Amino acid sequence: VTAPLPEAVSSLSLAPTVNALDPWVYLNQTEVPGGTFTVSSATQPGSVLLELEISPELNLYTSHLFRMYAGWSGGFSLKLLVAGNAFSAGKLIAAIIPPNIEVPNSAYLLTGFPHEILDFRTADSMEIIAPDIKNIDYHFRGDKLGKLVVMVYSPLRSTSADFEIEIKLTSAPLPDFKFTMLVPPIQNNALPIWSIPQAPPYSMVNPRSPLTPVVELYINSSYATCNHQLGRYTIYQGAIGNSTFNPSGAWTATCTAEAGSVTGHPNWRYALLDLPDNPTFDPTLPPVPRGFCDWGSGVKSGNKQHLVCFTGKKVEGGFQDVDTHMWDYGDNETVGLDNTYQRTIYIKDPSLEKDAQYLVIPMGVSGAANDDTVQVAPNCYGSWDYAPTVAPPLGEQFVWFRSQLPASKTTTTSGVNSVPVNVNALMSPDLMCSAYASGFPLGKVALLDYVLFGGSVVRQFKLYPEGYMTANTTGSNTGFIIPADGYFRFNSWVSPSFMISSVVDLNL
Amino acid sequence: VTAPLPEAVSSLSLAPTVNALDPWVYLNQTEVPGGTFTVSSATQPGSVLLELEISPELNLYTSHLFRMYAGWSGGFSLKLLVAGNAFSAGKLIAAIIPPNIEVPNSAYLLTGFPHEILDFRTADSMEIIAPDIKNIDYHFRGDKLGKLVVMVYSPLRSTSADFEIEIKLTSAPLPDFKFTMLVPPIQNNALPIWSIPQAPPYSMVNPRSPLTPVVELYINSSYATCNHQLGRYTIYQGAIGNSTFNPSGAWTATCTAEAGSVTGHPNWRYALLDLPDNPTFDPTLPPVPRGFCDWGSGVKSGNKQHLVCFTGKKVEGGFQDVDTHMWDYGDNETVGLDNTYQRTIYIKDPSLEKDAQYLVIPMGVSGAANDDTVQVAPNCYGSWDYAPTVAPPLGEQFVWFRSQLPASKTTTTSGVNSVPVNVNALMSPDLMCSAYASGFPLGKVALLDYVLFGGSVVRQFKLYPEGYMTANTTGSNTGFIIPADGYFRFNSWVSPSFMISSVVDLNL
Amino acid sequence: MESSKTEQVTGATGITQSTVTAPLPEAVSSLSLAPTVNALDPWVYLNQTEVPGGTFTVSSATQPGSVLLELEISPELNLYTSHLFRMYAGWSGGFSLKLLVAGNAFSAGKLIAAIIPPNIEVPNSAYLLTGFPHEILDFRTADSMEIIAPDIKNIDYHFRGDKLGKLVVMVYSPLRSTSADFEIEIKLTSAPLPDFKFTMLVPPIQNNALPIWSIPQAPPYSMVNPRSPLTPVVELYINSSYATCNHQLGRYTIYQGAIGNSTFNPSGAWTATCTAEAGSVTGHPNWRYALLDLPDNPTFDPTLPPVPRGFCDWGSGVKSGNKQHLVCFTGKKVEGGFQDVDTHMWDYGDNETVGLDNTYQRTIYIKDPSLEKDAQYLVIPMGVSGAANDDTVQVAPNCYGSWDYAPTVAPPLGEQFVWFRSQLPASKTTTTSGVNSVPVNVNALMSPDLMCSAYASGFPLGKVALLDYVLFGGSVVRQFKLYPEGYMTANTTGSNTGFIIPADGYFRFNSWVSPSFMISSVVDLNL
Repeated sequence: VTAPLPEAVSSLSLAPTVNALDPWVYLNQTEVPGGTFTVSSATQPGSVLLELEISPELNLYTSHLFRMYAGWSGGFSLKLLVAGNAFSAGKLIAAIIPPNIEVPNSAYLLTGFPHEILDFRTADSMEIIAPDIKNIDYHFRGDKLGKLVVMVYSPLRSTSADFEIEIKLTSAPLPDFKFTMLVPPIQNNALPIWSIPQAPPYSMVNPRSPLTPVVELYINSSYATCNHQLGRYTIYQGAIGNSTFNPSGAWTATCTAEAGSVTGHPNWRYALLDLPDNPTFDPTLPPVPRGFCDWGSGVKSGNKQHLVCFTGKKVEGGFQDVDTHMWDYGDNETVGLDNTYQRTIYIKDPSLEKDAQYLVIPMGVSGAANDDTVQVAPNCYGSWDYAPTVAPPLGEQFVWFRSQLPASKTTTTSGVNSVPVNVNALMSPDLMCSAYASGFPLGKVALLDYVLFGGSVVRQFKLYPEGYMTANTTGSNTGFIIPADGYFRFNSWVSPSFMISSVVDLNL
Repeated sequence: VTAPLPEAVSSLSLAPTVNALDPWVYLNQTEVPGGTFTVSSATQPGSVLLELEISPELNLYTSHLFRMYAGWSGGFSLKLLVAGNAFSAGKLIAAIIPPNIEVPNSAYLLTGFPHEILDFRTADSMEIIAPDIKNIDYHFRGDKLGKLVVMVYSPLRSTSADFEIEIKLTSAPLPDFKFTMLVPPIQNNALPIWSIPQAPPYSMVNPRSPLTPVVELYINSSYATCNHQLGRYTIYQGAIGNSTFNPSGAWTATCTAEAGSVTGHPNWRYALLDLPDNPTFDPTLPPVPRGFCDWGSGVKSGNKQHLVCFTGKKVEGGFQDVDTHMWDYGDNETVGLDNTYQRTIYIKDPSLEKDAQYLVIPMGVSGAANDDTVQVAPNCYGSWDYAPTVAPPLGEQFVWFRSQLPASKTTTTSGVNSVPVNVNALMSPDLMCSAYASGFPLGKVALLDYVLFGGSVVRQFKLYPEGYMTANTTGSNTGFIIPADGYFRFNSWVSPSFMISSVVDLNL
Repeated sequence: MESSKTEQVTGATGITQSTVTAPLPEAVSSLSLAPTVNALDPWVYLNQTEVPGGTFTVSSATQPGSVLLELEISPELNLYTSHLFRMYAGWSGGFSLKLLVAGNAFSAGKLIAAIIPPNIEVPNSAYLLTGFPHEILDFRTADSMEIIAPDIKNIDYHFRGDKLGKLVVMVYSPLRSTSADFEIEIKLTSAPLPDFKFTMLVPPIQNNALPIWSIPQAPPYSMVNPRSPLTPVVELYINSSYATCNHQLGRYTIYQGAIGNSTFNPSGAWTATCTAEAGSVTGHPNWRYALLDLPDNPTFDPTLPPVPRGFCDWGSGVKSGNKQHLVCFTGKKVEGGFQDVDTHMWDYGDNETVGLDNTYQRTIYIKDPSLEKDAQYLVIPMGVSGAANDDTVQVAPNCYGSWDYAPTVAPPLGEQFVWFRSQLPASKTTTTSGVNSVPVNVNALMSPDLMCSAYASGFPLGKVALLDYVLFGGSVVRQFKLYPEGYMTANTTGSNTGFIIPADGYFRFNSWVSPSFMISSVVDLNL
């Protein structure tokens, strides 16, 4: 139980230099970065709660020092802090997986590896030593490493009313741990602490509707999944799908008139979007210009709902008599050419001259459209890289950046009368800016504090590396809104299974 | 000779814990952050070329380690590297100033302090021991420290080649250096390295003209000063003047359209801009909406110069009858209000009602306007801490972010016709985003590389903490342009009077 | 770490644990540079006393990462060393701090305490707090934890004004329990360690804050109302609507005394004079302009206040042409005094223009058709007339310029202000006197009489005063918090705009608490 697998001390005889650590980092324990997780009666047996590579990143002092070195060798001593209670009983399993071996799928295969069983009522203060299984006399960064795995063995049950149990891990290098090679401190390790400069949300741009400031943060019950293409960013990859780092700059686009039309009470003329970055229109590149609108207007109701936009005919060094018309994606009454994110569109123009360039500024929606229709985005098909659809873990809801879009009216028959609507974006580039500097620990999620009334009120959100925020809510409702005073603050790294202690009541 | 002042070894009897260093840190020199400067025959006599506090910030490794500790004690060993040649006649002096002693302004007096003298022709490196002068057991953050001062002892009189000589420093702690009292590694000091993202300029927003992508970088020998109020950001105060971090969100504004008029061949009516951030219009706060517009039509023109904006009537839900009209700041007849960047504005709309809300979108410019007129912003008066006018050091020129503004035309009586024009911005918030995460060392400037053709062409700029970039030029031109392919790269920290080695020759 | 002791609870359904820990070793100064080393009474080392601002409550709502307690290691921790320190110039040595936890075997959660060295920022997350030397408790078994807090310094002994280390306490894991109203209570006690010493006896007159503040038993009705002299204070008041105060007369602060335009003699300074400058403004009657005289600011510079010291801040309204006005005595100045003193209507600045409508300046209205040119006149604010009510008088006119006026203040969320009311008599006239005022009430944030005693005994740095208000011979007691900025707040749960509290008086001092402290007593406004 103390030592599932023996730890073999290396002599470091091949290292050009052996760099010793401060004697005092060996003596005191610190919390493991990302070593916190929670167990609930709803957790299913055989589900992985925590997965850690035995690495200098298990401790924040060695994690900070590791930015300065090229090699390392040695194991760690872990200690388990359990906030249990007198009524609940369960059981956990912790195992060591040697490098180059796949992690099992079920608890009963996990027992094949060196392991040991934890019982919730006796687990507190248990000590486990995690050895490092090494090939060379010492490690170079980028090698494959063994890892510790914690899994539910017997589900949590309670005689009285059920309580959650929160687990913490603390660690310290084992006396044989050592570094080597002393390189400049800009290495690729993720820093144990992330510093976020203060920037209120309303100071951030709304990627899915520029020119309208973020009014407030938003949580809705109905919005269970996101399939957007513009507000998607990722720390590992940057802009995803059709996103851009300058939403306002890429908002405007142009299109060329096309032969033909379709049926409608007025006339529905064709157009074809220009693709400066896809001149040949090959299947492997985006069908539409980067940063263009992705609002949806009905699955098939081309006539009930309409997108609206400024449009003007091309002229040397400018455009002429820009005015507001209706438009929409695809030719309608089709699977791949209706409500689809592709380059074919139609415009509500009585007289559209063939093979002429035209402006297209998405502006706002009109007709019977409402915010619910707007959020659903047109579907994407093909081989080009489009942002995957995402959903929050069960029991959590998305947090959106909300913007309000003014309506547009007209006495003259300019062509349209837009309808006021609200716009939501799941992420904004400004918040991600800081993260690129400091990477995320592998497979870990950032827990952020959002404090509003000068410390009086604090909300807790989880920011995933895929680029969305979630909140744990006892209630689920459509109209809940958080103010935008701002001041995000970083709290700690948590396992993706972690459940936020602070709860937001939405039905009330 | 190398140790004019001996080092006193503290017993550290009052330190709760004594934390040792990795022994290999003592045996390796590294460059001193911000220890680079140049000297030439144009250097003024008696000026201090360099002034460094003796602290853990002199070495890359101790600077990174110091973030983990609360106190320190010990001195440093320094080396000077001179890049002169056989024609460089002159001498240099380096001295050690104890705390609370004022630095004199004559090399003759510096010989009183413990010093060392070197010749500009030396190809080796001169070494000097910089001890830790203190009357306390060890140092906390924020104490008064001894300094190293470098000054010209005998001036450069050869004046045959007349080229700049570049000086660098390297350092390593002395064997008696120690730390104390481990703490979590989070501090508010500037990091010695400023890894910048890979974003090219064309993916950055133009503060003075959103909706138009940045198309190139621009140098013009005529623009000797900048008085803008929008693209102004500083490292130590964030947004300055009337600037904002979401220029697109704050582009639009509203006015009330009060009574009155002014003389003109058409009829122009007055209006007052709404000030949500300054509801009561006190003199201490800005007199215009945050980040609205500072294009500066012209010094005195009613029939030749005009700005054109989209405007519409305020109604429930939104705005009605949005179309392009002329407008301008203040009234042309009187001084101090003609072009003054304040509340009162023209509107060219005969059918403009009384005390009714209206929408404004600066859009473009019309008339006889050109690039030069747009470049100069309206004057600012009052006591609302506006952004001051700035100029580059002699021999350097600004580098601007340049964007193209399409013209809007009309074949009917819509009213206005704009003309093509180009808009320049001093700085973009996107570049400054990462700078705030990694602050600037006090009293230093960042030297940046600009890589264009996969490394075949590299330019060098200086980014001042006041928020502008400059380049070293020799020719004389008014239309030099640079591609926006991008990939800014960080080189090092240099003194504000550093002379860049790479020269942009404008005659090509 | 040093030792641990376990005991069985009565009934044998759990245990309690007492521990002694020294997370950071103590370095004992040799005191070789001290001219004299002065010892303490040996019985002072054996007497644990409660630490000022050393109490807080943990409930299920409290979240980890919020700093519940933060104290400097200094002689101010102990009641007797604080009193002794006034006789000495320097000190040296650490303290033993004891955490007392009222836990139970059928709860859950953890607690963390850490020592912060000088000149280090305090983080806001339990994750980072584990970087410091620390200790962790569990609510199921925690009874008392003793911390040997060291005295971290780089000098032989301390003088007044140095930077000192701190103790910080935070929730490590949230509290849980079957009952929804269970909560843990935490308290701190301290005593100097055996190596603590003083040095260099000096006469006992220092600027420190006395550990105990003695409040005279003068009742509120014996105190003056800064914003309405000549009318005694009649009761204390709480209003839910009044969420902020922008007054400039009843403003006093512990450090720099009077604030904005306030004065220590409100009755004396209640009078002012004007010059009756030319010009006029429209109206059904005829209104006149006058410029207030500024004896303290003879040259009208923007640095100094633009109105007479402690003059008047009623507040008439954002716009009131023929609805609301201020009424005052007025009389033309003659040799030896003034003649024909009678009531007239007046207001601040002009009406239409902004920045002068409701603001502090020399310009004021006069309701005098026969106002002689460039002649001095007397002004006694009296009261209000027209459609004015309590709300209009409550909101004072705005302040502009750079004359370091009194900033607007608001209470912490969940708390409400406590005011001093006063019935302003109404003035009626039957003949052609000219004006007719109406009854109205005036509120003041604070009275100089209460703050007068506090100046003698300053507040400990970073602490507020918790006061007891005894009314019916001790049977009924109310709790208020007195902030250094000069206002009182109470904890409320209901919602009412007319809550009244008698003015029997007898203010009493309870203890020093943190600004974020939550009052145990609650005032129900619905009753």
